[PDB]
Amino acid sequence: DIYKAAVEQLTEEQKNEFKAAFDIFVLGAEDGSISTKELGKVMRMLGQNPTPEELQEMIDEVDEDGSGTVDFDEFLVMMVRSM
Amino acid sequence: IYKAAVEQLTEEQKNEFKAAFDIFVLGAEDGSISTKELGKVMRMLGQNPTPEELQEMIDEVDEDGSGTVDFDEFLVMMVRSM
Ligand SMILES: CN1CCN(CCCN2c3ccccc3Sc3ccc(C(F)(F)F)cc32)CC1
Ligand SMILES: CN1CCN(CCCN2c3ccccc3Sc3ccc(C(F)(F)F)cc32)CC1
Ligand SMILES: CN1CCN(CCCN2c3ccccc3Sc3ccc(C(F)(F)F)cc32)CC1
Ligand SMILES: CN1CCN(CCCN2c3ccccc3Sc3ccc(C(F)(F)F)cc32)CC1
Ligand SMILES: [Ca+2]
Ligand SMILES: [Ca+2]
Repeated sequence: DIYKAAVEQLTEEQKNEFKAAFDIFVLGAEDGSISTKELGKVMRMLGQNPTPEELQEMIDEVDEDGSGTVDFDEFLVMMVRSM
Repeated sequence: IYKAAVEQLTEEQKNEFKAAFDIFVLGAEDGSISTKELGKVMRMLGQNPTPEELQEMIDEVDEDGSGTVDFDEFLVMMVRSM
């Protein structure tokens, strides 16, 4: 619940910005959630080269429903975790 | 100030930001991020910054007054956004 705090401190504008980013990363996604596939595309689009294992790691750190995918709520937590 | 946070960054993190930097200037006139490239990157990530806001973002870290972001200033931009 340490990160749950920082997400509640985010303004509606900040959340709307992340939603716009989230919305573009899920294009193609079957269920409308970031899967390792989508995450890998965003990262590579940003010049990174992650492995399947590293991608599953990033997702697992915020996968609170155990879906193996990131939904917008878990995504806001991913951003806040950065720092 | 921020120069301290940049000195803390590992060589691996800098190389990661560098890889991002290199993709953001692909086609840059002077090999640096100008408002054109900065807006391009942000639009791609679903944002819609104004010309005035893009200039502010550059200026906040433009320590040489070129109106563009070189890699050194880019690492500040990454860090400064804390
Ligand atoms: C090998 N291993 C691969 C990944 N890197 C960290 C990448 C962090 N990251 C990042 C950093 C600099 C430039 C581009 C990117 S892409 C990216 C996208 C989302 C996230 C997100 F979701 F977290 F916010 C973090 C990152 C660490 C080492
Ligand atoms: C409090 N506030 C919380 C969020 N952080 C910014 C997180 C953004 N982010 C990130 C996080 C950790 C390490 C590297 C990166 S680069 C990066 C690249 C793309 C995205 C992408 F694609 F998602 F947009 C998000 C991020 C700033 C401070
Ligand atoms: C209207 N005005 C538009 C811009 N927003 C801030 C956007 C911050 N940002 C961001 C946040 C969520 C999703 C995508 C992006 S693109 C982006 C790229 C670089 C930076 C960087 F370099 F700064 F770290 C910050 C951002 C503030 C208000
Ligand atoms: C020390 N460490 C330095 C970097 N910051 C994270 C910067 C990530 N970032 C950012 C910063 C502020 C607000 C929003 C965002 S989203 C975002 C999108 C793209 C990039 C970009 F440019 F890479 F593509 C960088 C960022 C976390 C702490
Ligand atoms: Ca999930
Ligand atoms: Ca400059």
